[PDB]
Amino acid sequence: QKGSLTIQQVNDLLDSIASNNSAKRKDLIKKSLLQLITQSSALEQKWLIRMIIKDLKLGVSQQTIFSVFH
DNA sequence: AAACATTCGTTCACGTGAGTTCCAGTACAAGTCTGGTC
Repeated sequence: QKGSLTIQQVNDLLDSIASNNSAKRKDLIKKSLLQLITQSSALEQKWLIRMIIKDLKLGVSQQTIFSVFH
């Protein structure tokens, strides 16, 4: 029900997965995905899946997000 | 002295133009779904 992974750890795992895909290492990417699954909740894993697919369906335009940021 | 008109004077109903609120329709930007090839 409660996860324990921080944003920095998630970003590091995602970068490791990207390098693994570029490095032709299936075992390492599988291990990273297993760690992500075992150290996250249902909602966290759903959001991770959405981010991986690169389709969040937030409903807020990119320009609105950028304007809010600056 | 009585009747008519006239007049006339009024006032009420109806019609037209300008300001305000609301909503339908249109233009533009972005998200989202989908097509094929190497």
